[PDB]
Amino acid sequence: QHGELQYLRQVEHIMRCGFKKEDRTGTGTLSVFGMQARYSLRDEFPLLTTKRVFWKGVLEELLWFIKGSTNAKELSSKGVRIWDANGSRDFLDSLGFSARQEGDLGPVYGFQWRHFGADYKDMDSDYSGQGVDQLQKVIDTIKTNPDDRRIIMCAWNPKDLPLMALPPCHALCQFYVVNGELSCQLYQRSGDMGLGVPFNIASYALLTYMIAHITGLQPGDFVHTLGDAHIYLNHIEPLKIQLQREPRPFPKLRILRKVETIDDFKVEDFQIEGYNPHPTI
Amino acid sequence: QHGELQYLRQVEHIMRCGFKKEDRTGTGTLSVFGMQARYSLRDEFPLLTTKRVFWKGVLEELLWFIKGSTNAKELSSKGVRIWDANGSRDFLDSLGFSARQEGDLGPVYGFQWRHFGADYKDMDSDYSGQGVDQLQKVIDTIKTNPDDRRIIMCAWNPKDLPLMALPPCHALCQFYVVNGELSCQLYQRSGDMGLGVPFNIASYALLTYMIAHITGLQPGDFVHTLGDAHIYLNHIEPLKIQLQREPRPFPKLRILRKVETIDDFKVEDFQIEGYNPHPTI
Ligand SMILES: Cc1nc(=O)c2cc(CN(C)c3ccc(C(=O)N[C@@H](CCC(=O)O)C(=O)O)s3)ccc2[nH]1
Ligand SMILES: Cc1nc(=O)c2cc(CN(C)c3ccc(C(=O)N[C@@H](CCC(=O)O)C(=O)O)s3)ccc2[nH]1
Ligand SMILES: O=c1ccn([C@H]2C[C@H](O)[C@@H](COP(=O)(O)O)O2)c(=O)[nH]1
Ligand SMILES: O=c1ccn([C@H]2C[C@H](O)[C@@H](COP(=O)(O)O)O2)c(=O)[nH]1
Repeated sequence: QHGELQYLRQVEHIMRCGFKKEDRTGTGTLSVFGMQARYSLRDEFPLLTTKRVFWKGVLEELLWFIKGSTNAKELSSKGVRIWDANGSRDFLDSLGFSARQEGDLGPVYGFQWRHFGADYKDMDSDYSGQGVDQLQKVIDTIKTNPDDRRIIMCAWNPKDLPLMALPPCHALCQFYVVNGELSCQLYQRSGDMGLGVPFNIASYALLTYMIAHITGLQPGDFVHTLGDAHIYLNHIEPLKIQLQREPRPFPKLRILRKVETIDDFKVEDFQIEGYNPHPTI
Repeated sequence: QHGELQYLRQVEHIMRCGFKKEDRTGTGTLSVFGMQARYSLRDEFPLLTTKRVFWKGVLEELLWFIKGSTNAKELSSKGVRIWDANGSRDFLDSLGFSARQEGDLGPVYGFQWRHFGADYKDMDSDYSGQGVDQLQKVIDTIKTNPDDRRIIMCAWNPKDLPLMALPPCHALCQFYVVNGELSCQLYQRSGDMGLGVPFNIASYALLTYMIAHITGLQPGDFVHTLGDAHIYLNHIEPLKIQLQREPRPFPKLRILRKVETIDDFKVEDFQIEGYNPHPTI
């Protein structure tokens, strides 16, 4: 019945039927290919309870995406340092970007969502009016023709791939509308069930809530589709303890004011109610 | 359990729990959002048996994709009329392509696989060395680094969308490797369960077999993920008759010769074995 049981079953499935694989760095993982879960967004927000999810991070990262920013320093100054390692001088130099400034992640998510097709110079350049604004295109389509089957937002850009500090995990997401409800399916090519995935679920569940607010629709379902679903070997024991835990009722997300555009959203507009996560592992 | 039961249950689920939504054609559909199925490619080929599928069509269409052709007449000259209507004078005029010559479908599938990012002129143009050859990249990645989690081939191009006579249904596909087996996951944003889906399943299964042959691996699984899965109202009755029939064993696909490249593949290299379907409806 509870939505979190689906995630727990997926983690259990990988431990149960996964194959021993390897990484880019070489650490070792248990992996399964092709998984799908469906989380209900009706009167509840999917922020996992068996293990704490960095809420401030998902909120600040998404507002940073919408802003169209590719500067990691703009997210770091907000207290969210999850992209700092990829924007460092050392990492950018190992990829061959020496003339590039520090913090410049290349044409990642934000740039693809707002300026698809545009030529990328640097993080400080003005890209207004350049490229295809997929985000606004999504919102407008939901407002004009909700039955459309092409309401898609793609971050996977083969042409811009060599320039990105890190290739997109969330390659593509599609929206759907029935009975005044807004659903969303995410295609995640690679997902770490131990840390990344629970953060990813929350992020896109928030995106769906945001767009539903602007279009006057109600949040429906969130279909999470995975490509390479893995669990790192050094996390087998902690996750074993997490599987034994009983899920607490999912919290509730509340938007405190009526906003017209997606750009007008602020941290103060969001309120999480009833989030009681289990201790640390 | 037979692999075709997954497809049949999916059709049953859409008639039972689906929603009466609308279409761009305005013909009316029964729709569901977010489905997934897994078809084993180990010593068998997922060519549906409860209804005869046009094998010549899926074979000729795929070699047409690989060739990079966007000329519908180039496919028609082989007895495969599947894209004739999309390339006809009346259809091209209605979309606003009055200057385009017959058969010019625009930057469709084949162009996106071989020349992503290239500026399209027309079907009789030379695009050699232009764009990103995604197909070649996938093959080279599987050979030199099989554990990679970015083995993706994307046909969804927001920039080229308004130029396409036929919008991409199979928007993205990913490849995966374990135990010397190649698996593929396809993200179909829109799929007509009555006609298109059975054809699409065979198409990418064949592609997996093709790439697996060149890379020296064995065909693994074909994961089919759907977005807007639908059934047209006029297809309800003939599908009710298909649900009644019992699945016969899947045929086997045999590659008659050792081919080095994806471009060296020809029709004479393939032969379907043991295909005994039910009378076409
Ligand atoms: C091996 C590996 N697995 C991952 O899932 C992963 C994910 C990201 C990006 N991502 C989408 C993240 C989600 C959550 C995060 C995290 O760092 N949570 C911490 C906060 C760290 C800080 O405050 O600096 C936490 O849970 O406390 S990071 C970057 C490297 C990775 N590396
Ligand atoms: C409403 C609609 N649904 C679809 O799925 C669809 C698919 C295509 C492209 N496609 C993926 C197709 C696969 C097979 C096909 C077909 O017409 N088969 C015929 C033979 C005609 C020929 O000789 O080419 C048959 O089964 O009799 S059409 C074109 C228009 C569509 N229109
Ligand atoms: O939002 C994100 C970002 C990263 N990762 C994890 C998944 C992989 O373990 C790793 C990225 O490695 P590649 O898939 O790019 O090889 O980071 C996620 O799960 N979610
Ligand atoms: O490979 C294909 C090509 C087309 N279609 C069908 C299903 C859709 O109903 C239709 C395309 O219409 P849109 O989804 O683009 O609106 O063609 C498929 O199912 N598979």
